[PDB]
Amino acid sequence: SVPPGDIQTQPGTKIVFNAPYDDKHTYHIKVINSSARRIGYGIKTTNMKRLGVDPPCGVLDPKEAVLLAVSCDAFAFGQEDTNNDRITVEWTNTPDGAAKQFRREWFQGDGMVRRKNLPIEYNP
Repeated sequence: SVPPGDIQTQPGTKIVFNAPYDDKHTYHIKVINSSARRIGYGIKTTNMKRLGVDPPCGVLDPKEAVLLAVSCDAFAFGQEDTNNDRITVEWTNTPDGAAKQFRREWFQGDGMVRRKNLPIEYNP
C-alpha cells in the first residue's frame, strides 16, 4: 500500500468567479494525474446549495486528465458570505486489480488520502 502522488490542476491555486451572479455560471478545472500510478479521486465543495461539481469522482490513469465542471448558481452576493468557499480534490492510489470505477471504499479502508484545496474567490 505507497502514498498517492501529485496531481496538477488548472487553475493551480484557486478559481475566480466573476459577477454577475444572477445567472448560473459553469467553470472548468483541469485535473491531471502527474504520478506514475492510477488514482481514484473525489471532489467536494463547501456549499452544496450554490456549488456543484461534475463529475464528482472518477479514476485517472497515469498522465490522464479530466475536465471538471464547477457550477455556481445565481445567488445574492450582496447579502451573503463569500469569503469561505473552496473546492477540494481528494485522491488515493487505486488498489491492485480494481476496476476503473470509483468506490468510496478506497477512502475508508487502510491507506492514505491526499488533498488539494482550490479556494473560490469572488470578483464582483
